[PDB]
Amino acid sequence: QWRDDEVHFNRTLDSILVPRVVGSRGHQQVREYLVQSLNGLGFQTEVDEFKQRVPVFGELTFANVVGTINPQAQNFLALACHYDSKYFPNDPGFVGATDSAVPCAILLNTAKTLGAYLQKEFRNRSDVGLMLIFFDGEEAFKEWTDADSVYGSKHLAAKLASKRSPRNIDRIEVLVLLDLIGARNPKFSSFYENTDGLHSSLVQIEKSLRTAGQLEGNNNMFLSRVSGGLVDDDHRPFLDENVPVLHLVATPFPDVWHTPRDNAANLHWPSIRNFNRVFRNFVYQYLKRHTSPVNLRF
Ligand SMILES: *[C@@H]1O[C@H](CO)[C@@H](O[C@@H]2O[C@H](CO)[C@@H](O)[C@H](O)[C@H]2NC(C)=O)[C@H](O)[C@H]1NC(C)=O
Ligand SMILES: COc1ccc(NC(=S)NCCCn2ccnc2)cc1OC
Ligand SMILES: [Zn+2]
Repeated sequence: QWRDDEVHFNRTLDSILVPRVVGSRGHQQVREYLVQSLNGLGFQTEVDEFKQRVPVFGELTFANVVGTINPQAQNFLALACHYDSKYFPNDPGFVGATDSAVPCAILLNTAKTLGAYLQKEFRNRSDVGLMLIFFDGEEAFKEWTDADSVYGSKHLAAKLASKRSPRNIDRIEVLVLLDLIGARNPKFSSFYENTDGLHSSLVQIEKSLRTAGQLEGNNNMFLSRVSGGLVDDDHRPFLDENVPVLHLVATPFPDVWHTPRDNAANLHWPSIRNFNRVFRNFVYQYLKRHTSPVNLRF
């Protein structure tokens, strides 16, 4: 029943798909664009801004952007991406199309396509709300290590853990983190036993949409298997606080990952479209079905 809005998606992606290393002009423009976009989609918007010294550049100002609908709800579904792009000395024009402009565009477009629900009937409840989290400073400035990585996520997890209104971080039922989406024929495996039921939901929704003739082409992206390895990402500081994670990161990685080829020209629209159809229904169904607190901390 939920229709595509590809005009919105495209125009959103165009607005984000600019060089946006933390501290750059493009990063500032994207931050402002995210905040404006969230406000216009009906979210209560907050920015978690902070300074931190990193390799190469010294002190930089980071800002996570968080939008919430039903901020006084008991629990939250949280959907996330990173909005910074990776600094490359020899590639100042790097735009990280899959990493993670498309992921961020997907979250905003999910909010757009379900707007008739999110901005109306969904507001009339106290059991669940929706959080969209745009992490800053996911990328290493010199070399990915536990230290040089995920600066925004580290800060936001600490912030959410340090507040009570139970701890704010504890009201997050699951962190659904989208990364490395946009390439052709992506494959998503379940990383964690505790969110396998949610993964199974994605699989079932994709099967159902295919049977209804609603998917483009012949690939299925949601695999019914547990992945044998893990991908380090923005959810690490949330694991550290026992938050359940559904990690929607394609493996294998896009061919273009961390190369000058991670651009608009190498995106695969039919895959993006299929992702959006499954994902928007997954989010709607999670919210629609919710009654009691979902407790996947096991
Ligand atoms: C959203 O953007 C994509 C990418 O530019 C558009 O897909 C292109 O559409 C034109 C017209 O059909 C084709 O000639 C190109 O081959 C497509 N390019 C790619 C990379 O797929 C799509 O049309 C846009 N959607 C809307 C609604 O404007
Ligand atoms: C080249 O293929 C891979 C390379 C590395 C890893 N493993 C990890 S733990 N990477 C951390 C990625 C952090 N990140 C996310 C977005 N931008 C940076 C897995 C790969 O294939 C499964
Ligand atoms: Zn990256």
